[PDB]
Amino acid sequence: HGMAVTKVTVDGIEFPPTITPSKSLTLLGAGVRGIQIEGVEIKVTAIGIYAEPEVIASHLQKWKGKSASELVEDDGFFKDLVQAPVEKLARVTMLKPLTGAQYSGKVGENTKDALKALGKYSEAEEEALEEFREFFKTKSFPPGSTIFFHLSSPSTLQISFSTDGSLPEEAEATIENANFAAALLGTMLGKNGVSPSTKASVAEGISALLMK
Ligand SMILES: [Cl-]
Ligand SMILES: [Cl-]
Repeated sequence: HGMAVTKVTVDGIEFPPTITPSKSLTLLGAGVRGIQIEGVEIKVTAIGIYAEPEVIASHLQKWKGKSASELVEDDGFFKDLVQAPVEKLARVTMLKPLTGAQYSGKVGENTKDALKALGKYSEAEEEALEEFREFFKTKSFPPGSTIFFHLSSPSTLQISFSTDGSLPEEAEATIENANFAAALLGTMLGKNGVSPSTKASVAEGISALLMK
């Protein structure tokens, strides 16, 4: 379409290249998260990572001139991405049906595991995890349903969702703990083995952005 950007498809799920919830965020990358059941791995969600493009580029200048392949193997790169003081959005679409307990059980344990490794799992983060699971407890997510994790600032995680990929008008639940938010976004980026495919895709998008 010339210089216009169009939808990006991940495993049948269409991701818009930008999302404006009041400024516009660009798709940095998108991949899938699998889960293991007994000896079997299955793909359960598609994850798209969005951020303000000029702003995030200006915070990652030190990474300029590195290819996606190089960036993928610098864990310090993804850490800088998480901690950059920029608005971010993780958009999560179900590939398979999940109850809210099934969804938040594993994502919550990924987040807890990340915090513990950092020495940042204290009473505050434990309460944030409890609030997180509380929110998801009675929800259900058929294929195509979408969860939006919006970090308006690094301090707060706004959660909302829709039965299709459409944008909600407002947050449904908000978790006000910076460490928990960061670690959850970290798992959405795919850090610590959660999603190598999302990590690789975000490294490609950012490598492209830094070159622009
Ligand atoms: Cl599968
Ligand atoms: Cl997910």
